[PDB]
Amino acid sequence: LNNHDVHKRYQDRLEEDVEFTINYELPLSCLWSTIKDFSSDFEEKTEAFFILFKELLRRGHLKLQRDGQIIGHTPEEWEQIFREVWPEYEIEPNPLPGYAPFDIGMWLTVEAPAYAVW
Amino acid sequence: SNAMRKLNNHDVHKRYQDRLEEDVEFTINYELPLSCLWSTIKDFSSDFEEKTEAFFILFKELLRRGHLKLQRDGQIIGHTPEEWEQIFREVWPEYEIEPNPFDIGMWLTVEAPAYAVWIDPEDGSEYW
Repeated sequence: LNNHDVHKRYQDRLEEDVEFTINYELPLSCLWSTIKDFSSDFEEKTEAFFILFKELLRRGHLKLQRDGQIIGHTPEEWEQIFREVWPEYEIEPNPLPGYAPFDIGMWLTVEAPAYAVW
Repeated sequence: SNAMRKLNNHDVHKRYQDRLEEDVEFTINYELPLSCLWSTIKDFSSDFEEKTEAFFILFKELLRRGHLKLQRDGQIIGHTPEEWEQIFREVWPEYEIEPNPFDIGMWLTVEAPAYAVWIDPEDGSEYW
């Protein structure tokens, strides 16, 4: 059964999310923000993120770059590239205790394999 | 309350009016952080001043309609939409991207005067 249920539940809202977001120039951190209400569970959110990310790549306005140069990949490859380095947890604690953690929004803003460009 | 800034930006203000509701609709729906309000207006113009003016119109309308409230250190501070605009304008970056990869999105994430709290239209619980 794995994650099939989660995929089914996300596919119920995919078209809605795409028709809202396809309209804007959103960085990946902002796509993450748009699916955060899907679930409180990090792995479920991660699954929703990738479903929306691949679909936006498929439609063609979302392109990705690193170091100012556009990089070409299939939606499937992009998903494999981001999963390979995806944070183990939604937050990483500050090595100085009690200080602000690093979150997945931040990771997508400064430690991602690639960045949205138009 | 720079009347002179208002004079100079009247035209951008008028042009932004025709996408305001759509942008309001979008940001209310997903309860987006201020850094994503900036991303929402990005496509409006390639110009930094024009984008900044769009940002503040959207920001103020959300505050004015009571959808958005702003918090610092885990507590909401009460200001009028105009007061909050001035607080943000006073410290607003000079460039969309810091000269030399720091940008306005990042500033709105980690060094903003305050941070978004979304008030549910139905019965009024808060999303932090």
